[PDB]
Amino acid sequence: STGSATTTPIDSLDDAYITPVQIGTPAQTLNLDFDTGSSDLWVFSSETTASEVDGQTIYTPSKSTTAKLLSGATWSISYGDGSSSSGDVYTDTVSVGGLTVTGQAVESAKKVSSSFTEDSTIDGLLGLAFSTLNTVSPTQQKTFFDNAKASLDSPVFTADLGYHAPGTYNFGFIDTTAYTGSITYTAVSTKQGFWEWTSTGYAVGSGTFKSTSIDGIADTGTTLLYLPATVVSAYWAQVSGAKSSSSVGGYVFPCSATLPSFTFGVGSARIVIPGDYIDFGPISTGSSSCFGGIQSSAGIGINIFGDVALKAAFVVFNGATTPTLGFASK
Repeated sequence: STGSATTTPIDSLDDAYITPVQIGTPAQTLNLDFDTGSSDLWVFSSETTASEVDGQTIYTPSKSTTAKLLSGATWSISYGDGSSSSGDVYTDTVSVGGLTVTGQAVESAKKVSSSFTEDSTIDGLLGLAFSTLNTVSPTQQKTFFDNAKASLDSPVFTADLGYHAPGTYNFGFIDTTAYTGSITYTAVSTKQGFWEWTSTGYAVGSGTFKSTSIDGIADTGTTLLYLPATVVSAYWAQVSGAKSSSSVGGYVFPCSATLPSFTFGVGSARIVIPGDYIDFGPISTGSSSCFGGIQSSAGIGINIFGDVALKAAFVVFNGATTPTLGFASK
């Protein structure tokens, strides 16, 4: 089997991407944030505290003839941005772009933190990291991809995120029309539960490539590119007036600037992030200070190849017995 679903930016900045997902019988379609950095499929629901729902579409398990309470199971997750959610668990039928999994754990939120409530466009998350990170207790549950894998034509999914435009998540096949050149594959460590790999270096604009190993994660659920302070300083030093602002929380730059591109290495191959992809717009409405799309990871503990990086490539998440990642230009 295969599936194919369009993923759409939630706003004019590409802050995140939503993909329609069918849950239950009859189908209830929710728009979920596919997140290769986490491993829980959770949704706003009829159980979510009413004051914490503000425009999201909810899953109502009592209206699904295929929903079953997973007795005793609870979940609770906290994300790198400080947001969080928690609740109980049902199993139900879940379909993405025509690919159906029966018995998928659907984690129903009883509580969500303010940032989730405040984002009316995201009805929940669909985790695509390794199932070892799933938070369901006392019996850990499998991701949608893990459950679908054996049925797929090939044990892979691909992320093709758009810049200010829709893109595609495919399951079970590699669309050879969706990228240019060849796909370069690179080793993955699953030891932390992430799609963790080592970039071979970087360049800023038309500058020379610096060969250096940068370990980080391919994370569709993180907006920006978080890299070591040395790399980020080298990037922003090429932008007149850019500075790191403690009050704003990262590098800012004059909105009048034209940003240089940023290149990262995948083996001997190179992915070029155009400068425009690094502009996240005014720090507050009407400001002429703009927020940078490349930021330091120094306070995180891990480098994160988020959407800024991934949307410059066609990315293969290869879930073969030994997982690997593939990157192509597009």
